Amino acid sequence: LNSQFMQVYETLKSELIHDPLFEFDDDSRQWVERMIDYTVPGGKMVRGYSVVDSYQLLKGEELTDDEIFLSSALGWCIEWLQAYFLVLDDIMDESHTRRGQPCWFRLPKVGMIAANDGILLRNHVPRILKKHFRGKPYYVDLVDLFNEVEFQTASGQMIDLITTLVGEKDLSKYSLSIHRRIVQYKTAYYSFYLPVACALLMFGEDLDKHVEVKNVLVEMGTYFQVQDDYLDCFGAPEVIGKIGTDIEDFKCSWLVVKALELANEEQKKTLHENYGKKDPASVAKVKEVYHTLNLQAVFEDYEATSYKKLITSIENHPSKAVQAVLKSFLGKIYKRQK
Amino acid sequence: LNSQFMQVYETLKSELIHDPLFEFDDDSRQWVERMIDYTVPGGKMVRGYSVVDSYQLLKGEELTDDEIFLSSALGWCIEWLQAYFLVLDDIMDESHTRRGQPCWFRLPKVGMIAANDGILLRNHVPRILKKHFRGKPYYVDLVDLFNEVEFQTASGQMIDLITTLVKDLSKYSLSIHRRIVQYKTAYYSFYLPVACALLMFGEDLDKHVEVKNVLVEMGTYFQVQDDYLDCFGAPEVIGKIGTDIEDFKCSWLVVKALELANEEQKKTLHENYGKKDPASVAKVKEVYHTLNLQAVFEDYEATSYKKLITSIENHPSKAVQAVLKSFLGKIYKRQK
Repeated sequence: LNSQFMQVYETLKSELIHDPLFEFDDDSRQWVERMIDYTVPGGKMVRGYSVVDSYQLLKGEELTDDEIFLSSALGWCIEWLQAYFLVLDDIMDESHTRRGQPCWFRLPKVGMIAANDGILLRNHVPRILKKHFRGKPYYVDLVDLFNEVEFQTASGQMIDLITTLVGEKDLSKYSLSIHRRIVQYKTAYYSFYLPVACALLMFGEDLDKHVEVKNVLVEMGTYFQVQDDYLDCFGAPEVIGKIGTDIEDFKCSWLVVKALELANEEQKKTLHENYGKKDPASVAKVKEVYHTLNLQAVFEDYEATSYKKLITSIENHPSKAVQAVLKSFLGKIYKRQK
Repeated sequence: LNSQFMQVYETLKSELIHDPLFEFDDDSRQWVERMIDYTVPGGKMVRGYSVVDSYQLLKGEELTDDEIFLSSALGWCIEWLQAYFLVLDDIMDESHTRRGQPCWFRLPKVGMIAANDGILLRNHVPRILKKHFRGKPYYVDLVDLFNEVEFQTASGQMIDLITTLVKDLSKYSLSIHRRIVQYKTAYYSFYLPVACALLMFGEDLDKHVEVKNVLVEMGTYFQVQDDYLDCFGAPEVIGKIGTDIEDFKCSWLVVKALELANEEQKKTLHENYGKKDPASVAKVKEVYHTLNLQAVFEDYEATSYKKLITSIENHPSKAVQAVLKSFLGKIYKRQK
């Protein structure tokens, strides 16, 4: 159902740039169409896809043309929402590239106009919801759902920024609790809960009755980001497709907060003196501390322990349909190498 | 009701920093509370308060404490929404001060974090709506209303940005100016507050396209007045020195000048519009004076007022006429 998913993108984009709520001309229609094409469909679309996959698993049989369109539409709302956050994040972080191209705000003719473009993208989400879902009994739930997850994501970004940018760098500002809070609100609600929540609402379910599903997905999304933190330092560049810079970038990574928790006082001193320095020798001393502390084994331990909990929680769920949704998510990330 | 209005702000801000949807701690609660106080309540609050006034005028009687709270809360949603756009506008335009203080993004401990704070402010609007209106039969209409007007406003800002920033004056035109002021300002400044009051009053907005058209027209007129005052208004009254000519703004003045200018006049405008040089700024104003744009604005004002007064007095509802006449009287022949 890939070609169709992409076809749904083309239809939604075409609808957006002929939106009756706004008086377009040639230049403004061109501006938005190009902005959408640049910022929205350039990724792997895993979150988007997941709506269609999860919905298929809920039904148990093949989808109608309408179910494929509707599930893909919600998938795209998620991708639109992510694109908006990423456009702004690139601005705040002074990034240079994303998805193999200059960041939107880096183009000569875009500049800080990118900030309002990101805002436009966010507003595209209710336009899509209104066009195709306004007659559904669960319309209000979808609208509330997207606002709430957007709120949680913004709040997660907020604590990430103030933890890692406000004031002096001070590695003691970092901790496991803060790391969890950041990862949970910033990524886990929109990446893992949102897709399944979309599928559930479309299936006719009541989210008030699926808190269990939400809690598992949040846990899973937390595990997912720990894996990412780990891979940034220990994954092979030939496999993960980048050279990690979390150490240089003074990131609140699971690795540094774990190391801080395990270190003695010379190691803690080494960390404080070398973490966040763009220097290859300082980076090496950090990685050396991680090796000495055996962080690989600690992570393998965490991963083994997290997997069993998730599996246990999933199997304990009364719905077999839900289990198949959850196990599919757990399966796409467990022991991944990128 | 002014004192109750500010009390509502305190209640709303308190709810927002104890929101069970987010896991606040002391640091993040202090961050958000300070950010709200800095960015939201520092203005004149005309738009926010106009929801309370409008609802009052619809009712034709004293308000209950609940009506005072609900209409203020909607008023504050509008001020929160505006505050979010202004935080972002300051960043994009690289401004230095606003409301008598450095722009939020200019503070050394804030910087570009201001961008995500603006986003947080936007997300506070549905938090407020849901907390206080979830059980109202017009809840979905409120949420849709705010989403729609946010969309229009961001689209208006979009054409404002691309018209001015991406260079010749020939691209400027009367219809582009209309589109900019309509979408960027008129819907959130004039329609939105009345739409809020109407929904609270039990009305169906599908039945009020006429109210919408009038308010959008009134908002367009408001912006033209604003463009006029930027160049011809008294700084001693306006409280600033206009720089629209320097800023290369698609002002109503410049597009009217272009509509009327000869080849000599047009070449001068093309030569000097958008120059910081006070010599070039004064060259533009002289053209404006030669074409008698004062009398042209005077004619547009008198014509606009008569049309608006006419549409208002045709309205089937005398309570709605009171709402509309109050907005008109708030802006007619204003000097700032």
